[PDB]
Amino acid sequence: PLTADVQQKLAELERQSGGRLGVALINTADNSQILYRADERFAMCSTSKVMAAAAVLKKSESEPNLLNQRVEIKKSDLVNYNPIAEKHVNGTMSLAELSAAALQYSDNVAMNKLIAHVGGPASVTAFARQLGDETFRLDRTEPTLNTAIPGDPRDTTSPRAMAQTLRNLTLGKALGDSQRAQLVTWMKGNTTGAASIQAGLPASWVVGDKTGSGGYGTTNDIAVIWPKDRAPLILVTYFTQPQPKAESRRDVLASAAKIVTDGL
Repeated sequence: PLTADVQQKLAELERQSGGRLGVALINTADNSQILYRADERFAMCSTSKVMAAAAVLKKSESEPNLLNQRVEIKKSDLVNYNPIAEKHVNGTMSLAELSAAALQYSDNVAMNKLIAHVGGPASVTAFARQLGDETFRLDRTEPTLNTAIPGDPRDTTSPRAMAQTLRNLTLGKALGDSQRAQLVTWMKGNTTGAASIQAGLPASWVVGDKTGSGGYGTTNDIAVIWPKDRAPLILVTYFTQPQPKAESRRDVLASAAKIVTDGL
């Protein structure tokens, strides 16, 4: 935990931001958590790509290769945002190249290839289950899993659920030592995440995160944080709005992060 005014400031942030806000922070220094609306369901949008690349990483631990297995990219595979796979159409990408592209560039084509390889949404969910996450559910594919319609449980998780699941994956032992590091390597290389959580933390703090955008102004970010001379933090910030066509609010997440790391 922290103080009585974090919740007041969070609710202030929420009300003034014109939406709905979910937060879960874990401080590995003392296993204190800050939790705002952290038991309500939020639409993961591209944050779900962490569960995909990680579900594969686990498989690599019982398939001495796998991560180099090449995967065909086809013209019919293409969806709105594919910054990487567009360069290997009629070619191949290994599962590592795909995970890499999905995590660091939010490559929607990549994401679908990850879902495909692990047997579809339900088997990504079953992966979260075996990690002790009984909340995460992935139900659809790129691009539809980002609809983020209010009331709709599909492709949601809770901030508590995902902060803990993320802690296990990136810091704990949900993965092998070398898979864990690899997941950390990919997150730390994310290209897209600067205006979000990271904008709310001391400039000198080191961030590996995955943002997520979607319908209804849904702006999300999930992050592992290594301050110099501290123990690391898990911070999960979900935010969504009422207008179907609202613009993203990356700064609401940064503001969230400044609030829940004040005094650290």
